[PDB]
Amino acid sequence: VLENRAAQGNITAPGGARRLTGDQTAALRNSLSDKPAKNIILLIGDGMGDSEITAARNYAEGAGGFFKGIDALPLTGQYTHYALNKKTGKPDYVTDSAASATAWSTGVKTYNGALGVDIHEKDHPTILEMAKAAGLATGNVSTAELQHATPAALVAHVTSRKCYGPSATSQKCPGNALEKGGKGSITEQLLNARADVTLGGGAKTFAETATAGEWQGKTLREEAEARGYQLVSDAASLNSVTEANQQKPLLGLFADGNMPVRWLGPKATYHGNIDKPAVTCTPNPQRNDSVPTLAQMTDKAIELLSKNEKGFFLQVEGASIDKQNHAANPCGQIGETVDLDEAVQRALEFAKKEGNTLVIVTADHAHASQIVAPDTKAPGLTQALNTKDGAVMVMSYGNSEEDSQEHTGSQLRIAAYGPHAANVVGLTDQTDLFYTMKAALGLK
Amino acid sequence: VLENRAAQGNITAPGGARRLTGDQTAALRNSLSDKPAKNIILLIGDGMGDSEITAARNYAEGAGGFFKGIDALPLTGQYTHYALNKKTGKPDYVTDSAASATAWSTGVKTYNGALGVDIHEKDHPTILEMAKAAGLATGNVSTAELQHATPAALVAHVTSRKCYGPSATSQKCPGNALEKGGKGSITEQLLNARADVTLGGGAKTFAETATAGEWQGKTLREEAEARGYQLVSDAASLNSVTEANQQKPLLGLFADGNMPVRWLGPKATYHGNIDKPAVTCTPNPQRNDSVPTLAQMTDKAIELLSKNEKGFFLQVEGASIDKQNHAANPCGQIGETVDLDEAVQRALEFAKKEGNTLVIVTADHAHASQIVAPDTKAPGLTQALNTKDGAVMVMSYGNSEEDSQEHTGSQLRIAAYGPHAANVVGLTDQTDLFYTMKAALGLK
Ligand SMILES: [Zn+2]
Ligand SMILES: [Zn+2]
Ligand SMILES: [Zn+2]
Ligand SMILES: [Zn+2]
Ligand SMILES: [Zn+2]
Ligand SMILES: [Zn+2]
Repeated sequence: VLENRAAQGNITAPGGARRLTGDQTAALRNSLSDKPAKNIILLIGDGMGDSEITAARNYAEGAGGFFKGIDALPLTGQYTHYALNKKTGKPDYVTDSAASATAWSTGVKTYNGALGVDIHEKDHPTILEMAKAAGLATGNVSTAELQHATPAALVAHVTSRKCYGPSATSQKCPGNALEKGGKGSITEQLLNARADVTLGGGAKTFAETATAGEWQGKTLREEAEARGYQLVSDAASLNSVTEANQQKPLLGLFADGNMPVRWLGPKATYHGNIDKPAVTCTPNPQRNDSVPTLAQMTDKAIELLSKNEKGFFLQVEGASIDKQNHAANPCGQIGETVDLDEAVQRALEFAKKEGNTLVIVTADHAHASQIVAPDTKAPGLTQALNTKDGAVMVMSYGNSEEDSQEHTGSQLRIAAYGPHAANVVGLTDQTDLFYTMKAALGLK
Repeated sequence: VLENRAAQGNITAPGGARRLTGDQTAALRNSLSDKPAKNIILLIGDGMGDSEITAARNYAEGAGGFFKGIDALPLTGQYTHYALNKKTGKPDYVTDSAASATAWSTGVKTYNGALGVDIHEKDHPTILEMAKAAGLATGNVSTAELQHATPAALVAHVTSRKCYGPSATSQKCPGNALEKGGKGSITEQLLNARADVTLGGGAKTFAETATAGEWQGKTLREEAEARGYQLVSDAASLNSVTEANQQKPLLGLFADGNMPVRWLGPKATYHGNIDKPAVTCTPNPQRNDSVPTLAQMTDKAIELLSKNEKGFFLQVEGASIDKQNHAANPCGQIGETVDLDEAVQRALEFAKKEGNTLVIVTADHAHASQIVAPDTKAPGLTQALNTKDGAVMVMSYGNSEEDSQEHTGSQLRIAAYGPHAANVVGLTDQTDLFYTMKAALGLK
């Protein structure tokens, strides 16, 4: 249906602000397919609700603008993502990164903090696992440290998202502690899952020594190398990769912790929309040209995984949308949503040429950021920005007196393109997503 | 495809949180129609963003619940609603009730405070006016005072939403003051528009005397009578009406200002989620049993209007969702969202039976309210509630240090059922809505 949702002309004139060219009915009808998908790409913007897409479009593309990727997905709906209270099993209206990530990769709700386990601490398999078993190639890319909840919730079953490596699993997930007869720390289970392509950051946890098993004394990196993993650390090496399979999986660790953000801008402040000058985001001088971009990572991955005839399952995550949104930093937060949009375009481009791919773009939960009037005297942290329209936009963060703005529970946008995309429409639940992908791929 | 979007069973168990029974593809495909709507019902929730639909579902139906009306609409998407700066013609990221209401009834963007006029102050015809011209019956119901921006924007073209009656038009819209050769105040233009069914509050402005014209010296109420209008002021009278047409138009004034809210509850407070006990909303003891409910007014309207063989156009508004959201009062807000759902149900029930009706449910813009974690130490106004899950939900309002919480610019939900509904899917603009309706009805 869509392709061009930018305003038609002069937004001050009748029908100049319109985004529709004509009637969607027929076109939408010719976008609805129930034939099985061969591949699947799920782009997740951590903490990217509707208020985040809007504020990024307004700034990067202007009010009547249109994201060539994020907004170009025809089928749309809103979905629920509430977590559960571990004890009572009552809903916890505001999920975290882990409970939410677990819900779409597992199909079962859980308490906040849990990775790959229901409230009974019982393990369920992720869609990446079911994928690998069926023969498909699997990929996991993100801009966050690979041990972070979102990329991790596909390759690890643990009791606390804080169990990154050996050192922390023995203390917080004693039962998963390798020594204590457990599957191991997040990193260790990641290394076990052995998805074909895995790119992101978090190289520091791989500096830890395994406490038990066949590779004790050896750091996790050494273990990885020992186990047949190709390890790349920058744009160049990643580009040099010619193949990624079970015999030669790819592992890219491009940062100690999280990969750097693209734009730099001052942190929002109290009465900053009034006491302070409007700001304009400038590129981040810290981020080197050696650190790949989410779109480059997303691109290489599709290239390596597309060689598998059975198909592939890929999950991409723009992580720092969340982190900057926590930090109350409009610029880092917007640069990150733009960055994801590029990744989404690379996906959409392939999905279109191929024809049997199903692309889904959504978020794990809503977040703090709100778009308010220029003259707003708000209690939280505000900041004025110079959008592309030449107008000023004021963003507000007013849900935490703490040094971190919190997520929120508002239902949010879920959009998709491809085979079985109709299952994204209307109201649904984060967990239906698991079942939508399992069935589109034809999994068991 | 819809009908039942409630969690299938046990949310703690795999697939129990799912809302989807099966594959939507075909059901959705058999919902896509481009045949002309014979009628149209537009339900508007003032300030009802996604974060508002959620907090009211969580509380009234529980996090795994589903609004029988608001959530039972198959085709969904998000739409923008930015206003325009009057001077520069640049986008104003956060609209108001008027700029927004003008955009969907007229199809052109405008500055904030404007009803039926573009930024040049030029008048444009509304969809109610274009409907009356074509022979269709017209109705405009709302729980706010009829002079309020949303119901007014369909029958009045003015330069400031503040020009309610003769007295303030001479002041703020002197070029609209009847005396100075203008079309008149909002109330006066409403009395001229003469839609078949008009129900709501704002009976106090009808106590004003006309300054010029045929009926000067008389109250606007008296004029309404003189002009052949049926005046009903309570449910008993409303129920008693048997017909409403151009010869016998209906005018229901159920309150001096706004109709009373349905539920009572304490106003959110600073640190209210921690210094205070969770609250439970109670019905409003003040609301007389004689004041109709939005669903009752929506019901009688559809009854009288559906008698026209050409068809009808009806706009229904759940007004106080916005006002309570401004007031930082979760209970009034939610009761009002619940109030509208019942109206939506009445709408869908008719639409489904008839078969040629298009029902659209949305909001004019986003608002302040946020759902936050229960232990949230927020800088604004918080308040903890006892939901239906027996769980506690914390709501925050942190965008204004003033005594009024502000709207927000986040794109929000637009959902529809019926002929031409596919045009609601994807990203669109508030103004596109105008063209979709105009097209659906076959208006010139
Ligand atoms: Zn998250
Ligand atoms: Zn994340
Ligand atoms: Zn977060
Ligand atoms: Zn409004
Ligand atoms: Zn209103
Ligand atoms: Zn308002």
